[PDB]
Amino acid sequence: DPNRPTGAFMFLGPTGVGKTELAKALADFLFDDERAMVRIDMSEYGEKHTVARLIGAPPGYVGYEAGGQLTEAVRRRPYTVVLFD
Amino acid sequence: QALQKYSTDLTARAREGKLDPVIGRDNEIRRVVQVLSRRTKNNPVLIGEPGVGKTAIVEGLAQRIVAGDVPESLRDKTIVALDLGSMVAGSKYRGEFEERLKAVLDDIKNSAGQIITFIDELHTIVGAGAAGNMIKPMLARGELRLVGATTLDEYRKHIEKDAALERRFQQVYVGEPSVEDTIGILRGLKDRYEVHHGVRITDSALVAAATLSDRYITARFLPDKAIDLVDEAASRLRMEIDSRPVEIDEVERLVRRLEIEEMALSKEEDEASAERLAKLRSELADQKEKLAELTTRWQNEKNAKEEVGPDDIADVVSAWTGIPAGRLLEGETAKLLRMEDELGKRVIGQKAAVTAVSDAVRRSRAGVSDPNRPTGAFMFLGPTGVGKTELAKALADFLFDDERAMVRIDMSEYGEKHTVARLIGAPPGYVGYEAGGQLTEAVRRRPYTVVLFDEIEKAHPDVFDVLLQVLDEGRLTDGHGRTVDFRNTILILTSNLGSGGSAEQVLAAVRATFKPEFINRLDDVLIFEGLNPEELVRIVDIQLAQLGKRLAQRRLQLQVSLPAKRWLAQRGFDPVYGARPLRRLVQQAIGDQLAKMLLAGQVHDGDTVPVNVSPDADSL
Amino acid sequence: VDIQLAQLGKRLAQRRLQLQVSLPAKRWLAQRGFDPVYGARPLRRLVQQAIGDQLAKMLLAGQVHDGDTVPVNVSPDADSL
Amino acid sequence: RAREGKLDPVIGRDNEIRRVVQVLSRRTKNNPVLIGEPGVGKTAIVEGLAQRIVAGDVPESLRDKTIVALDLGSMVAGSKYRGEFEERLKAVLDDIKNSAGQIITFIDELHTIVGAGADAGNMIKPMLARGELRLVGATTLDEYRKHIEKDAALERRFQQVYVGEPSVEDTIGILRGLKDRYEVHHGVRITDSALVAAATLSDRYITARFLPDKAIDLVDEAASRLRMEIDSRPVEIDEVERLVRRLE
Amino acid sequence: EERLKAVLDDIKNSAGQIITFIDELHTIVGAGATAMDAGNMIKPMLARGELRLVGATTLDEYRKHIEKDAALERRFQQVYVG
Ligand SMILES: Nc1ncnc2c1ncn2[C@@H]1O[C@H](COP(=O)(O)OP(=O)(O)OP(O)(O)=S)[C@@H](O)[C@H]1O
Ligand SMILES: Nc1ncnc2c1ncn2[C@@H]1O[C@H](COP(=O)(O)OP(=O)(O)OP(O)(O)=S)[C@@H](O)[C@H]1O
Ligand SMILES: Nc1ncnc2c1ncn2[C@@H]1O[C@H](COP(=O)(O)OP(=O)(O)OP(O)(O)=S)[C@@H](O)[C@H]1O
Ligand SMILES: Nc1ncnc2c1ncn2[C@@H]1O[C@H](COP(=O)(O)OP(=O)(O)OP(O)(O)=S)[C@@H](O)[C@H]1O
Repeated sequence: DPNRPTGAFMFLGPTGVGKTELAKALADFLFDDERAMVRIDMSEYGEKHTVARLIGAPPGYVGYEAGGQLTEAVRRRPYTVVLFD
Repeated sequence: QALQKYSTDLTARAREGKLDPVIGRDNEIRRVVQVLSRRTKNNPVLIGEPGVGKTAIVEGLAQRIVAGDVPESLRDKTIVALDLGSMVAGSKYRGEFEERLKAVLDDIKNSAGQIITFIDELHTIVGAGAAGNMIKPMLARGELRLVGATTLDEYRKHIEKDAALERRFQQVYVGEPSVEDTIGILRGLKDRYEVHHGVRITDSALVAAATLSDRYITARFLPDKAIDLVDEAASRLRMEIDSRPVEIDEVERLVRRLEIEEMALSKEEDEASAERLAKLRSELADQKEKLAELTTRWQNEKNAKEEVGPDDIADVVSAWTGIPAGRLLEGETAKLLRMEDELGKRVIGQKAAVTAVSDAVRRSRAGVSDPNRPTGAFMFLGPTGVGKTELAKALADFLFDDERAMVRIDMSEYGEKHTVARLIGAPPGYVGYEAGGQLTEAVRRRPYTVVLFDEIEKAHPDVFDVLLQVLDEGRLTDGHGRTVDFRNTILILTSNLGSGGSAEQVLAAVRATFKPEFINRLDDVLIFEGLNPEELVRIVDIQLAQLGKRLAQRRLQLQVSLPAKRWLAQRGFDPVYGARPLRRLVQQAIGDQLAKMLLAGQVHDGDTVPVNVSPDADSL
Repeated sequence: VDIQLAQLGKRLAQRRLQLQVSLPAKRWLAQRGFDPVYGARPLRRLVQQAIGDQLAKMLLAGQVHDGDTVPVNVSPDADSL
Repeated sequence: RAREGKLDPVIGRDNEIRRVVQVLSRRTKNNPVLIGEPGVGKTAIVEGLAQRIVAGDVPESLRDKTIVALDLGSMVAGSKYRGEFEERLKAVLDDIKNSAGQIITFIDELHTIVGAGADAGNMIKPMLARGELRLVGATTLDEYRKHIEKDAALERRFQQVYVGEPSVEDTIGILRGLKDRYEVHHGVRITDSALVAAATLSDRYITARFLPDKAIDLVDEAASRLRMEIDSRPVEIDEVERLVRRLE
Repeated sequence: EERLKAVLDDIKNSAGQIITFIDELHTIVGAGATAMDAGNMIKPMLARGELRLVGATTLDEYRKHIEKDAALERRFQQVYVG
């Protein structure tokens, strides 16, 4: 489908099985360096007002030129895999 | 002539070999060229994070044109580089800056297709008026070539706000090279630093200065975060091959200073300092000995280095960043084998935990532990007052020689969700934003410290999920977006879980209070035992020595009897409160009588009071 | 276990100290850390604690200097280098 | 200033000064920046290096070089017109480059270099990365990450030098060296048993401030008070008289 | 900055006589803003003790305005008035 991510799905299960090594292995053979994966952790986003952490803050506030954290990585060079820890 | 006046040539500089070799990066140079020789929109702009090489690419294009390695319509172009600073200077009248810009633009127009205007820090054109906008008409006519270079974020901070401009440029992405390409660039740049100084540079050095500045300095980018080590090691070696090498230039300046001290301290008409002089002489002599020995060894080496080897780079990586990554110069390897007996001078028993704490330090000095994970992170737990916080302070002193130099946070205050922003900073645009985090901003600089979380189970089980990505991955991101790395710290968690069960209750309570994916990340989860009646005499003498050192500021050293020590280690023992009862007993028994005897005269300074056993109390 | 040992060799190939592990050794390892409640991380923990501990004990006590290859073998309980 | 003997003796801190030297004497990007908490001694290091040059302990690449103390405040003094400040700074930069490296510009409180604009403190960015002007700067630890680290294009041209605070044993020596400069200004004498106490005592009572600075104040205040007592009557004979002349 | 430099120069030209006195000196921090430049031009002269500057501020506008500037608090000695 041309209007949807090229793939978006979830795996889950017990710990120490490989549900992270699998994503790392995937990012390693498409970009040839494992550093080229966007990895954000959803354990720091336990508050409501942390939605503006990966979106940026509105104009006229303190942290404004800093831009987002998830959007500013996919705006420039969108081809990666984004991991939602 | 205005071009002769304001800007400065670049090809003229390239012709005289004033620029450096530009090894690699041919793809981007070809891309620049094919964008530069297009029909419309012939304005490339270089975009990338600082240090990756962006002026280097224009220097390379200059070398290429001068040598003659370009396609047809790029022969003898004479790249020119503007200078807005000198353009707006002394133009204190109303129509001068725009006039000078007019003259420059006309002189660029007259040359049909030769000149290539080149602006570095392109973003500095958006202002410059009081203007700086009399360029959109020209770009609309393709008259200007305007090769430009800026960084990734000043772009959207000063240009993307003016999308009438951002249309007229084509972005070229400049990603940082890998370690191989870094080795390549260094293998070509070596020759010029070998000439500036007078030293030799092995190839193992050009390998290390890239593979090392990639694991440690995680804040800059490859092509220069790897050159700076070499350019420092060269200068250090030059200094050494000149007047006396270092490690003699320290003991000389130290022996001299100790001498200047002792030859003016002796003439103190006092008795208090008479014991502060009976040690200065001792250490001055013990260092004179070492200076003599080393200066003699210098003769053996001179009769029986001259290039920056592979470990001078490591010495620079250690002087920077504080992290010790050296070669274990034969004096440390003795400390690393006496580690256990040196800790045992401050902690007693719990050897099953001492062996585990210590083994994870030699395991990283020998370069055997995993390079992307903390240096070792494990949790202590056991009954109260047993040693499980004294051990962390004894370990943080064996490594830095000052107990106060560990980052320590008390987890008995992080009792709610929102108190996580206490150690991570605040999200963008809020009250405390210029202050950053509290755990972060002390491990973002000097990342060799030791992290201590007391009473981890007193927290709220959502602080536990920051340490998830702290452990077993070694990094976390504060509010500002920066990513600090914990790949060299030693995390330590203390607790008091169970405290009543032999060995099953503690594990059951741990499994009930923590997550499996949290107990699975740590190294061994040690258990402390609990002191035995035998193991308290070795604490009694410790406490008495400490107290004597305290009341040694008035020369009032005690003189304790062996029956006294045995009574003292038999009275306070109860096996439910650990070893604090012993301290309170020492106070209540000795210090009270001593303080009542001290301020009631009769124990004036310079005295040595003995203590001895009376039937129940112990009289002085 | 094979992937772990290969990565470990590639790591301590920076001092040219290639290793030599036996099939009974790899079987002893793959049998030791298996418990089906934590997954595979206990394997990395055991690898470190059982090999790297001894190796780093010796490496700074001389006798295992660069350019060398030390073999491992199963002993009754541990596996001596 | 260091030639005429106008600077205080600098003691210890060998490693910091040797690293300042071996950074200040490289091919490109030869400009250090001292960093660390306020009070631990960061202008003391530059003054020590200057006295060291005047004496001649420095290597050949630095023998006979003068250190000039740039003053950014006195440059924006009168510059109300649209280009005068840029003209001034350009003349200064051209004159620095006109010499052959016989000058080492030293900017104190360099976090103030970001402004001056209204495109300022930015025309220095080319000459920095080439090593023309040798810059020695020193700002505290937390205005760095507030004004400089926000501008990763400019903080790339700086090599950080961390300056940790000394210990009690070292502070004792620093005081042993500095005593004879207060012994003169105040007409008094200072006892070594007091120099040890002003450093052991000011390490468990005043925790809001850092080392030597929080240990030199005690010595200086004690001497000034003793001189006051020397001139007039002693204390506890002065207040008893002041309140008596009031109860009357 | 011109006026500030003039006043500082005329304080320095005197033989250490003048004893300046800034009442409620918690207003000296952001003297002239635009980018930190002004109000800390006196920071080199405080250390050498050229100008004396006895000042006085309330107890909770000293940790709301100054203590946030730990580099400048260092040059001041506190006299607690109970
Ligand atoms: N099938 C597997 N393939 C590759 N590596 C594996 C596999 N199973 C386990 N591992 C390794 O064991 C560790 C498990 O890594 P992870 O994938 O993060 O664990 P996990 O399965 O994600 O469990 P959690 O919930 O994330 S703690 C890593 O060191 C992996 O390399
Ligand atoms: N391919 C290369 N060949 C030779 N030197 C290089 C190469 N890439 C980078 N360098 C060096 O690395 C440094 C990069 O300098 P510049 O490219 O001018 O800085 P930049 O990459 O433009 O980023 P900024 O924003 O200008 S600091 C210089 O010392 C270059 O000589
Ligand atoms: N093995 C020991 N060796 C030396 N001193 C010890 C030892 N165990 C306890 N102490 C003394 O006990 C005090 C420190 O006890 P801690 O271990 O810090 O208490 P704790 O282990 O943190 O237990 P809790 O539950 O955290 S109060 C100091 O006075 C030490 O001198
Ligand atoms: N190594 C040293 N030897 C002698 N005196 C020293 C030494 N270090 C510091 N001092 C003295 O202690 C004081 C420290 O003041 P400075 O170092 O000039 O201030 P600072 O350390 O630069 O802090 P900031 O950041 O400038 S506010 C001065 O009186 C110095 O003379």
